[PDB]
Amino acid sequence: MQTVNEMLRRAATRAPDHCALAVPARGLRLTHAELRARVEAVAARLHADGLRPQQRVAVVAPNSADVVIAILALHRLGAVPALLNPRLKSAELAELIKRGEMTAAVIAVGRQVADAIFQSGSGARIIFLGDLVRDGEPYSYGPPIEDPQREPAQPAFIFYTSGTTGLPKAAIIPQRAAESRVLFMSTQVGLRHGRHNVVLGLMPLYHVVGFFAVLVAALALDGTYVVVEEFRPVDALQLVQQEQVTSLFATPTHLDALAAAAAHAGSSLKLDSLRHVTFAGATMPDAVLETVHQHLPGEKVNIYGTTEAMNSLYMRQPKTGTEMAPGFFSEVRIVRIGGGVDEIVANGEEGELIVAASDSAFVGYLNQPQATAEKLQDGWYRTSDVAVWTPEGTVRILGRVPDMIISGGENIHPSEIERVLGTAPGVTEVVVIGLADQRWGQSVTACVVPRLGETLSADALDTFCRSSELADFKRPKRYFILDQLPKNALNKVLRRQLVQQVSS
Amino acid sequence: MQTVNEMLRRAATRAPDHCALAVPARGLRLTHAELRARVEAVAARLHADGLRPQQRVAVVAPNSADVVIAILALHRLGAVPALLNPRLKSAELAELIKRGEMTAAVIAVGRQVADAIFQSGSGARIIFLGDLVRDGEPYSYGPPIEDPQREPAQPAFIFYTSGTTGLPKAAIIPQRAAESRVLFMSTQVGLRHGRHNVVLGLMPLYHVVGFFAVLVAALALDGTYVVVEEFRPVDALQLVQQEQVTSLFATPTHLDALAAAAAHAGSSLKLDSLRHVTFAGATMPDAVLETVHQHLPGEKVNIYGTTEAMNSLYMRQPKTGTEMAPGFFSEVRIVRIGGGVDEIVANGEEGELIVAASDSAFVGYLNQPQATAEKLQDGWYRTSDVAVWTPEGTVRILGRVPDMIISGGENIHPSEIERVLGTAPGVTEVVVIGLADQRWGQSVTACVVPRLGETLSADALDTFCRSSELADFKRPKRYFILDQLPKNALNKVLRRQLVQQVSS
Ligand SMILES: O=C(O)c1ccc(Cl)cc1
Ligand SMILES: O=C(O)c1ccc(Cl)cc1
Repeated sequence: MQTVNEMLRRAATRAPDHCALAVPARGLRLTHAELRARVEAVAARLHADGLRPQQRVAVVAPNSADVVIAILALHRLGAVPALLNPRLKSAELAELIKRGEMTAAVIAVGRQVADAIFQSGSGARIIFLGDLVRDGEPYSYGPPIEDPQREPAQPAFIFYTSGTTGLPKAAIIPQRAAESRVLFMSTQVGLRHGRHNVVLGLMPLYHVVGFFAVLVAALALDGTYVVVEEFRPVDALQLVQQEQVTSLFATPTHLDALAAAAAHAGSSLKLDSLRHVTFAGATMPDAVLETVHQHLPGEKVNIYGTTEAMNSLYMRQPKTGTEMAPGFFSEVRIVRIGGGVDEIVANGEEGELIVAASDSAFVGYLNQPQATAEKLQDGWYRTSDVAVWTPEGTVRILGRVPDMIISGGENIHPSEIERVLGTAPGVTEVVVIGLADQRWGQSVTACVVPRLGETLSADALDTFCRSSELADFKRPKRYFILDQLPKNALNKVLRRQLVQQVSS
Repeated sequence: MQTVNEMLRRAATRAPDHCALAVPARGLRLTHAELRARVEAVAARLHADGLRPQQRVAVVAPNSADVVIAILALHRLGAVPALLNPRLKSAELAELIKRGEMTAAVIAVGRQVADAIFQSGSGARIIFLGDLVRDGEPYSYGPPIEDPQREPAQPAFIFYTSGTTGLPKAAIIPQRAAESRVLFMSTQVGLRHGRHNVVLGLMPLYHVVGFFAVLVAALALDGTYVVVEEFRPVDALQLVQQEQVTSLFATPTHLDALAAAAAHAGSSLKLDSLRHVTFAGATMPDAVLETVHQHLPGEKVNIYGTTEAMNSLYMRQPKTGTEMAPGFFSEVRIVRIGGGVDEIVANGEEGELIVAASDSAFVGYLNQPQATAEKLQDGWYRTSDVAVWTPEGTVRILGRVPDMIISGGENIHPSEIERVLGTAPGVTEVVVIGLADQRWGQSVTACVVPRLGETLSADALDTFCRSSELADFKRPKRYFILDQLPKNALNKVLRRQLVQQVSS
């Protein structure tokens, strides 16, 4: 295998004096040889404080040069970084660090997060990020340390994933998973080795795409990673010109902003250097996509993946954000929902997407054997996504199994109804849920938020739906117009709490 | 890891009804699902005849659909194919099959080769290729067989390499080596996954490039491999148009022919679909390269590699065939000649190119522990090539360590002098060797073959050399004009026998 550290170490030998990491707003520039030395120093400093291999260290920080240095330093040492979204609630972050028996936690949030975990009964050395490294410049003591032996199945990094239940599950990513979690950006997306590679880091480092597909890939290809502490669409496009960005990987939301900005700021900004615009577009509306083809340069590549298996499907120059086909490393099936992994659907029926659990796959959820059992079955990973095989021989992602509504025999996907109702005039936000019914089985219900100052009516929305493409059985039976939808801290609809709020 | 079989098996699930293998002259077309079934049938047939995993089977055949089927069948079974050049002498092929204690040998050469090995005292079941599979159509009996467990360090394939000594050494290629032996065609050369991939198979299957970089890559990327039984330049260009070839990998000699043909047959042939023209150009003269840029389409990529480690250096759009830089998977050093692996040269001095021995590296030479010891040292593979670091921070390949001449302090590379003298009028072939001298140390000597009917003189060639770029000390001290140069069967100059022939 080739580990993260080993990928970066090799790169460092090939391109020691080439720009590795840049914060152009902060004026910070680090070469491959320079970054490595800082990684080596922070590692040996963390080791001098008694940190050992296989020990789990939580990392809670927004994107920065220093957090990259820290995460890679922790990895070079032998420790296992557990990367956590800083936008999570203080109590949630504290519980997950307790849950995971972490040795220490590297933090660059407020003092309230530090207090919360300090008084949670955890046993985790609070390490402030600025104590370890600040503005690329590390605080370092002790001699150069040893590079420990790494085994393929051995834990390397921990990333968190939002299950149906409650608290995020901690997916353990083995050493051998790094290569294919990087190289799909080459085989699917078309990146190649070379110092031409300039990669805009719009994706958070706590997410696997942000880490493997963007940071590590950028470095492993002997290119440069452009740090972004905070996203702003016109600023991001300026960095594209100013830094000669070759590829960007971003969410549907960023790309909506970025393409709209690429309209207001037209041929003022030169975006020619950008050759790859990549995204997870399963939940990207057809309008945003159309906007992206019209107004943004470079090859557009839609990417389907999960924290647990990384990349499973893709599409070059996509006409629709839902339909994709498996690429290199991947093997996929669609099976009857709730059935065994060998129960392939009638090739027109709907079922759960499962993907082979090989090199890139996680080795389980930390301290959650039951959840692991529901997800890793007989060499397959269960996505929990509903899909169908199309006439063109491709896979169309319909929605999540837990979000699926069934109203009297016919399966119904709220994401479809949400896209239609979201185009209705005066609608700013819509979630469709199924209320319990003992006649239809489940009654499809729309919960709709009006635009500022506007009023909606159940009648007008029904009339709108009746004009749309929706088959009769899919039309909502009931509407609730709401001031707001209850959402967690980060930052999605609670389809359990809403259903309860809809009753009493 | 991801083995050859496992790469091809996965591809088969992703693109079962897509064209996998084509012999357009013979009208033969095989899809991924179809090829796999034939691979499965020939495997189970070979197993029904008592062949077991880890058993070594020699394969001696020119390129064909059937030999691809056979090699992959043998691999799917668990056996270890030992791929041997059919142009080798009967006695040499027989000795190497004895040397390697092969269980059986799959042959599609004359009866003389079959007789030779039959009466060599080997113990190897002579299997004619047409007994196993003919025109894609297999001869099959027995039930479907088991897929055996494969370990990373375990032997998978054996390829032969021409050492300095005599008989070709048998390099053992481990299971874990296949991925990076394929994926460098993505990271360095820029191939991506997709059914657009149409790959012209001009490289012999007995060579690692021909096998991993061309055949396996073509299939593993869900593309098509275009079989060629016999190379002809105008015919090869026709297949480029007719089959919409996206990439070709070929020798300097093919590319000389192909580009010259691309002149005589001009805009008659559409070569637009061709996007990658790849080659090992270390020994490609500057004229052929110039010709290749002027007259052939697609991105030109120079590739340096060895049977033992696969890809170690490369160059996009090369201006010179000698200068290259390491890509993904690779780590390289230049060390003092004959010294330890940690003896880096003064970054302007000449030394031996060594490359890190990692995943892609061979695990030794079969039944040759001494040779293995000279080549795998402390985690590095010794190329036996002399190189220097250039001002631009790249590696310039100068020539082979065994071919190096030293004439009174100054190191001299016969390949340089050969390129100059090869441009001299009336020269059809030139080899420069160093004769033993106890005053200069070694005396540089040119052995030169005149063009048909032409006469050369030592004086005229000396005058030509004196007009050229050659520094005074590099000029040959003596000339031997010869009717022919003694060459082995396949098909290179014997720098030991010539030196002897030059004396008495
Ligand atoms: O979590 C995701 O959405 C995700 C994870 C991995 C990939 Cl490659 C793409 C998307
Ligand atoms: O043997 C060779 O010349 C050779 C082997 C491997 C590569 Cl990638 C390139 C060239």
